[PDB]
Amino acid sequence: VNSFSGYLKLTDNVYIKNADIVEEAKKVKPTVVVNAANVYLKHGGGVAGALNKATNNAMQVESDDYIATNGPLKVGGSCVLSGHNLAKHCLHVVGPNVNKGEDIQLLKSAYENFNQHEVLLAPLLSAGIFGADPIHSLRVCVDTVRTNVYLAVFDKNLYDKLVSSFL
Ligand SMILES: C[C@H]1CCC(=O)N1Nc1ncnc2[nH]c3cc(F)ccc3c12
Ligand SMILES: [Cl-]
Repeated sequence: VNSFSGYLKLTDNVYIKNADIVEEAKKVKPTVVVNAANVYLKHGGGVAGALNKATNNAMQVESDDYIATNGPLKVGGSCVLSGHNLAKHCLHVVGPNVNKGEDIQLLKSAYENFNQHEVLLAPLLSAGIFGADPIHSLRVCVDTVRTNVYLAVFDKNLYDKLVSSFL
């Protein structure tokens, strides 16, 4: 048992809710919140801008030190950093950005990072400003992640479409 509340169960291990991931994280304080990161950990907008804003820019300060030491992430890759006031840890995962021409095939590799964590609160990778089809992202999530994932979908119209079209 865990404290995630109000989720619809899609599969044995995937759950979904119409929610603002920032407010969800602040309420639950999960072990892991997933950020929709880019390879530079520049948290300017979308989910990343919102998570970073909620940390009062502490996420960005930590991220800049990470990049200065390690260089950029790979598309499809991830790193574990602090969750600050939102979670114990933040798993920064880079899904392909279709608006940059990145290979959508890398979305499966991106979701594989979730399997290193038993339970996660996460957005749909490559959705939103990353330009992929969220219906597709949900399908890849369900067919790739084997650990327990609680998906937060900000947009109510999208949430309803994702549920109603789910196979
Ligand atoms: C990933 C895409 C897929 C459909 C959707 O709603 N997306 N975004 C979110 N998903 C969950 N929580 C969020 N909080 C946010 C705060 C922001 F400033 C901007 C975006 C989000 C957001
Ligand atoms: Cl977004």
